[PDB]
Amino acid sequence: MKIAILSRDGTLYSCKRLREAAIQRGHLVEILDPLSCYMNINPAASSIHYKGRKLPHFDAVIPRIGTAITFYGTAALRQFEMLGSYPLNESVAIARARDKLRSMQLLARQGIDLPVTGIAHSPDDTSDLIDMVGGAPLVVKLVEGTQGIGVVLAETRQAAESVIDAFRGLNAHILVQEYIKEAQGCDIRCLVVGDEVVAAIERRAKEGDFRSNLHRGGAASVASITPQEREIAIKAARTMALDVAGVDILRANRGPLVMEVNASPGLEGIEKTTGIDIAGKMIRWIERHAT
Amino acid sequence: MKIAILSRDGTLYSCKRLREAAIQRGHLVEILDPLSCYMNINPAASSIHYKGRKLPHFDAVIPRIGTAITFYGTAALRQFEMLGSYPLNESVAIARARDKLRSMQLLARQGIDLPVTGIAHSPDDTSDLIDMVGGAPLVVKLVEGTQGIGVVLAETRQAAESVIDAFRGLNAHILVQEYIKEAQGCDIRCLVVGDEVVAAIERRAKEGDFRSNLHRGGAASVASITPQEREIAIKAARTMALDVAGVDILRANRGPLVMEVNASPGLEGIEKTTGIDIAGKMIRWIERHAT
Amino acid sequence: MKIAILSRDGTLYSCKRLREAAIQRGHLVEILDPLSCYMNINPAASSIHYKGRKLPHFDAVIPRIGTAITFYGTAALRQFEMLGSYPLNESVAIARARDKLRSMQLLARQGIDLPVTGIAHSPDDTSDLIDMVGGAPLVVKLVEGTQGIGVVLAETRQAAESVIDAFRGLNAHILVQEYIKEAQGCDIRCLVVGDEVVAAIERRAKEGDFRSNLHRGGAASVASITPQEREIAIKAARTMALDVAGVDILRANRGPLVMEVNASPGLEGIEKTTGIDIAGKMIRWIERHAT
Amino acid sequence: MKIAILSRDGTLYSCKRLREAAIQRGHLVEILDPLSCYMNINPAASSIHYKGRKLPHFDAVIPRIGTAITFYGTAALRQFEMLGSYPLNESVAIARARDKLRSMQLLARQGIDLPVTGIAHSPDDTSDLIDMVGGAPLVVKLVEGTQGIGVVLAETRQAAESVIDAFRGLNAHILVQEYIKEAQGCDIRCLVVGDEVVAAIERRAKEGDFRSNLHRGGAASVASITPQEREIAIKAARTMALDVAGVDILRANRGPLVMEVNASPGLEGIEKTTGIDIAGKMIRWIERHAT
Ligand SMILES: Nc1ncnc2c1ncn2[C@@H]1O[C@H](COP(=O)(O)OP(=O)(O)O)[C@@H](O)[C@H]1O
Ligand SMILES: Nc1ncnc2c1ncn2[C@@H]1O[C@H](COP(=O)(O)OP(=O)(O)O)[C@@H](O)[C@H]1O
Ligand SMILES: Nc1ncnc2c1ncn2[C@@H]1O[C@H](COP(=O)(O)OP(=O)(O)O)[C@@H](O)[C@H]1O
Ligand SMILES: Nc1ncnc2c1ncn2[C@@H]1O[C@H](COP(=O)(O)OP(=O)(O)O)[C@@H](O)[C@H]1O
Ligand SMILES: [Mg+2]
Ligand SMILES: [Mg+2]
Ligand SMILES: [Mg+2]
Ligand SMILES: [Mg+2]
Repeated sequence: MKIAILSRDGTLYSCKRLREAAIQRGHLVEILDPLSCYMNINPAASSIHYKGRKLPHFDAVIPRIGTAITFYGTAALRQFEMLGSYPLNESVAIARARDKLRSMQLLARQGIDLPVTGIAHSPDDTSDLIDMVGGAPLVVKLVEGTQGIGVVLAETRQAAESVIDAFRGLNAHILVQEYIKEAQGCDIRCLVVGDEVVAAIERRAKEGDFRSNLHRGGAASVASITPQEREIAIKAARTMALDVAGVDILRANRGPLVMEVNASPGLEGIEKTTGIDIAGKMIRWIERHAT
Repeated sequence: MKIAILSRDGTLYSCKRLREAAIQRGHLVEILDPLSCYMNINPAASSIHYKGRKLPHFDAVIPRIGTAITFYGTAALRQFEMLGSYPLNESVAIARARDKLRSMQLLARQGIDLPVTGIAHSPDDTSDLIDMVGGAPLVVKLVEGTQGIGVVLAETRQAAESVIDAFRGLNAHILVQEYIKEAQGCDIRCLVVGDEVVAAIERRAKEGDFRSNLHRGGAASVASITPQEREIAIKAARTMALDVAGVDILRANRGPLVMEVNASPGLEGIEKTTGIDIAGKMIRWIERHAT
Repeated sequence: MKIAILSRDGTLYSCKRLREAAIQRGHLVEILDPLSCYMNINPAASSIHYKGRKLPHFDAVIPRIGTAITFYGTAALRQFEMLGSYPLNESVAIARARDKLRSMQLLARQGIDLPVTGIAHSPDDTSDLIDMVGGAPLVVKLVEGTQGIGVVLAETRQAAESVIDAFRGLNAHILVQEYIKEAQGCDIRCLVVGDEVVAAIERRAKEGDFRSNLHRGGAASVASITPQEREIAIKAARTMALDVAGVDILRANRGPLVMEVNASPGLEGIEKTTGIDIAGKMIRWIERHAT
Repeated sequence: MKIAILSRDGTLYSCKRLREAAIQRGHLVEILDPLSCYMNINPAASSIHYKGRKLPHFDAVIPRIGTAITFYGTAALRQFEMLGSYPLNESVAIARARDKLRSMQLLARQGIDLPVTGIAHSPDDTSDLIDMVGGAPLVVKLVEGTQGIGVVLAETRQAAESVIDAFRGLNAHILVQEYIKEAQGCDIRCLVVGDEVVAAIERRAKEGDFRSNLHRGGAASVASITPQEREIAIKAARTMALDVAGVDILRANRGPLVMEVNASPGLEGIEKTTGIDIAGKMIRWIERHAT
C-alpha cells in the first residue's frame, strides 16, 4: 500500500527506519515535508499538492510532526485524514498531546498516578504556591506556549522562591512538581504501539545532575518493567488516544508515576539499545488497521 | 449564583457590561485574571488559588480568553470545568476555534459554504497555488501559529506572486482566498448566543480599503439579515460547539459565505449600534443551563 | 525655532511636557512617530517624508526612542542629524547606551565605581561564576538582546545556582551583581542635562521587596545628594556622550555605585515630586547649542 | 603567538581553515564559543573564564560572531580587547556593520555609490514611498531588528503596493531599492583583508530567479574586477572600519554599486572557487599588526 511520512526531515534515523521497514514489507513510501504541502480546504476533500503536482491517494500516513510546526503540520495531517488516509496517531490526539498542561489534567482525571504538580503563569504568593505542592525540594519546568525550554531543580525554599518569581511575569507558564529524589536520576521511556508496550529503556542521568534525558548526557540501558507499569503505560497512551506513544515513568516509593507522554517519540536510542524492530511493529499496526 | 469572568482585563467594555448585567440579575460576580490563577492539577479537582487565598466554588464562569494567553487560559478554564462550573463556551471548543485552519476545515466538512480558500507554509510553485484558488484577485491572510498578523489584497497575478513568495519560508503559514469584490468592503458580524442570533451589524470599510474591521476605520450600521444567513450562522456556531460566537459573513453572489468564527467576540460596537442587552442574553443562557 | 520630538506616543506625560515647555518658550513643535517616517538614505541628505508630505527642516529634534523600536528609531534620528538638525542625545550615543553590557564595560573602564558584576550567556561552571562575583547574596538580572526582562534576588548559594542554570542556555544573557543590602531597597535617580544634575529623587521599594522601581510599587521622595554623587553622575553621563541622561545610583558602604544609565528617562515622577521644570532645562540646553 | 577564534561553531569550514592556517604558520590556537565565556566587567580588565578555568592572555582574536548572538558576542570580544588582544575586526566596527541601515547611511554619506534605496517601518502613503525610489520594478528587503528575513522582487506597481502594506505595521522595517535588472542576477563578492581585495567571485542566480546567493541555488565563477571596483571596495571596507570585510557589488549601467558589506563573510565558496589562501592572508595581517 502507498503510505506517506510527514516529517520536515527525512534523513534522521526514525524516518529513515520507517521508510526502510515499510518498503521492506512490500509497500510504497513517500516522505513529505508538511511545509511543502498546499491544498484547498474548501471545497472539502480537494487533493493535496506537493511541488507543482497533485499527490496520489495515500492509504495511510505517519505523522512525525515537528514540535515547532504543529498547527500547519496537523492541518496537513487532517487534510490527509479527511481525504481517506489512516493516521498512525490522529491529528486531534496529536494536538491534545502537545499541550502538556491539558494532558496532565486529562491523565489525573482518569486516575493515572502522576507526581503532584501545580501550574502557574504570573502567580502572586510564591510561598503559597510552594506550600501547595508540598514544599522543597521541587522541580520547576517552564513552558512558552506548548514549548518547554527549561527544567530545573530547587532544593531549598529560597531557591524555589527565587526561581518562581524569576519566571513570574516572564510570559511563560510553569509547573512545580514534587522532586522524585528516589529515582536517582533514572527514567523509564516505554514505547506503546497500539495496545502493547513494544519496547522500554532506562535513562540514567550523568553524575551531578538529575536530568534523565539522553542528549543532556545520559546512559541508556535495557529496562525490565513491572506488569503494573506496562498496564499503566497502556492506559496512559489510551487516555491520550494515541496509536503510537512514548510514555515516560519515574519509579517513586508509592509506585510508578507518569511524567510525560510524547506522541512521536524518537526511535534511535531505544532501538539501538534493545534491538527491537519498532518501525516494523508500527507498520504492522498500520497493516492491521489501514483498510 | 456565584460566577467568575476570566479576563486578564476587567475594565474593558465587554467585561464591565457582563459584571453589570450579572449583578443586576441577582448574582455574585468575580473577575479573575487567568494568569493570577494557580492550582494543583494532580490530584484531580483540587481547588484554585488566587492571590494567596482559595477560591469559592463558582456555579458558572465566562471565559474571555486573551488570544495570546490561550493555553494557560484554557488550562485554568478546564480546571474550573473539572471542578463543576458551567462554561459559557467550553475550553476544548475554545481551543478548536482558535486554530483558524482547523476551523475552516471543520466548517467546509459540514457543508457550510465558505469562500474558496487554500493554505500554504513554504510552498514551492506559487503559480500552481494561485491557479489552485481561482487566480487573481485574491486575499492573502497570514498567521503566526494561531495569531494572524496580516490581511492583504492582491489584484494582479504578479502582486499575488510577490506577496506569496515574500511570505514563503517566512515561518508563518498563509491562506489565499477568493476576493469577494461584490461585498464592496462590507461584512456582517452576527452574534450567536445558544441557539439564536441575538444581534448583527454591518461593518463598512473606509474608502480606498477592503478591510471591514471597525478599528481599521470602518462604519457600523444595523444589519437586516436574511433567514438563510441566520440559519447558517447558527449552524456554524453549532459546528464549532460554541455557546457564544461571533460569526462573520460576506455576502457573495452565490450566497452567504462564512469567513471567520470568533469565540469571545467584542460587545461594545454591536451593543452600541443595536441597543440589545447581549450580556443579558448570555447571562440568561447561563441561568437556563447553569444547574 | 522648529523642533521635532521623535516618540511613537505623544500623549504620555514627558512628550506632552516637552511640547508645552517648547511652545511656551516661543518655538514651533511637531511630534513625529518614528515608524511613520520614511526617507531616501541614498542619495545622502534627501528629505524625510511623513504621511504623504515632505517634512520641513527642523532646527533640532528630541529623541524619545522606544526601547523596542531602537534600530529604526535611531536610523530616522540619524537622518535628521545628517540633514542638519541638532540632537538632544546623538543617535550613536543612544545606540551605545541601549546595550547595557557595552555600557557597564565603558563605565568601569573610565574608573567609575560600579558594583561588582559579571556577565554570562550559557556558562558551564555555575559555582565558578558565583565565586567570581563574591558569592551569595547576589542579584541576577537577565537580558534578551538589549531588553532586560527580569531582576531577581538570590540570598543563598543554592538559590543562585538554581536561577543561573535555570537561565543557562535560555538564549538570554545574564548579569550577576553584588547585592547592595545596605541600600535597604533605595535608589537615587539623578537627571543630568548637559553639564549639571538638574533633579534627583529617591525611590524606596515597597516592604518585602528590593526593587526600587516606581511601577513595581515604590515610594518617591526628594533626594539630597552629596557633591561626590553629583560629580560622578555628570562623569557617567559624559562617558556615555549623552546630553540628557538618567543615572541611577546605589548608596553602598564604600561609596556611590552607578548601576544603570538611561538615555531617555521618564520625567513624570521626578518632576511631580521635585517641582523642577526639567523639560524647560533641556529646551534651554537646546537653545544654547542648537545653532 | 596565542590567538583565539570566537565562533559558536568551530567545525564549519571557515573556522577550521583559520585554525589550520594558524597552527601551520607557527601559532597556538584556541577556538572559543562566546556563549561559554564569562567574566567580570567591573573591575576593568579582569580575566575571562571558560568552563571552570581562567583563560591565558591571547595576543590576538578572530571574531566570527554569529549574526544572532551579536550583543553578547561583541561584549566578550570587547573584553578581550580591553585585556590587550588584537581584534581582526574591532567590536564597535562589528556592531556598526550589523545594522544594515546605519551602514547604508554611512556609505552614502561618504559618497560611495549605492543603489537608490529608501527605508520604512509603518509608512502611511505606500504610493508616495514607491514614487520616492523611482517606481517599479523594485526590490523589497525587510529586516527584524538587524536580521533580514526576506528579499523579494516586485515588477508592477500593484505588486509593490501589495508587498509594502503586507509588511506595513508588521513590526519589521523594510528597504525598497532600485532593481538592478542589468545585473541579470549576478553579484560580485569581494573579500577585503586590510588594504587589499585578496579574492573575488561572481555569483549567478539560478534561472527564473534574481537572488545571487549561493545557497538559494547560485553558480560561483571567478570574477575579474575593474580597478574602479577594487578601489571602491577598499573604500567601503575602510568607511566601515573593518580589517576583514565581504563587500557585495552589483554591476549597474552607471557603475559599480555596493549593496551589502558583511564583516565576517564565509570563506568556503570563495576559496574553493579561486584557490587563494584567504585564512593565510588574514593571519598574515594579524602578524603584521598583532604586536
Ligand atoms: N519530578 C521529577 N523528579 C525528578 N526528576 C525529574 C522530574 N521531572 C523531570 N525530571 C528529569 O528531567 C528529565 C526529563 O524531564 P522533562 O520534563 O522530560 O524535561 P525535557 O522536556 O527537557 O525532557 C528526566 O530524565 C528526569 O531526570
Ligand atoms: N475573502 C475576502 N474578500 C473580501 N474581503 C475580505 C475577505 N477576507 C477578509 N476581508 C476583509 O478583512 C476584514 C477582516 O478580515 P479578517 O480575516 O477578519 O482579518 P482580521 O483577522 O485582521 O480581522 C473584513 O471586514 C473584510 O473586509
Ligand atoms: N545590585 C543591586 N543591589 C540591590 N538592589 C538592586 C541592585 N540592582 C538592582 N536593584 C533593584 O532593582 C531596581 C532596578 O533594577 P534594574 O536593573 O534597574 O531593573 P529594571 O531594569 O527592571 O528597572 C532598583 O530600584 C533596585 O532596588
Ligand atoms: N537591488 C538589487 N537588484 C537586483 N538584485 C538584488 C538587489 N538586491 C539584492 N539582490 C539579489 O539578492 C541577492 C542578495 O540580496 P541580499 O540583500 O544580500 O539578501 P540576503 O541578505 O538574503 O543575502 C543577490 O545575489 C542579488 O541577486
Ligand atoms: Mg523528556
Ligand atoms: Mg475579523
Ligand atoms: Mg531601572
Ligand atoms: Mg547576501
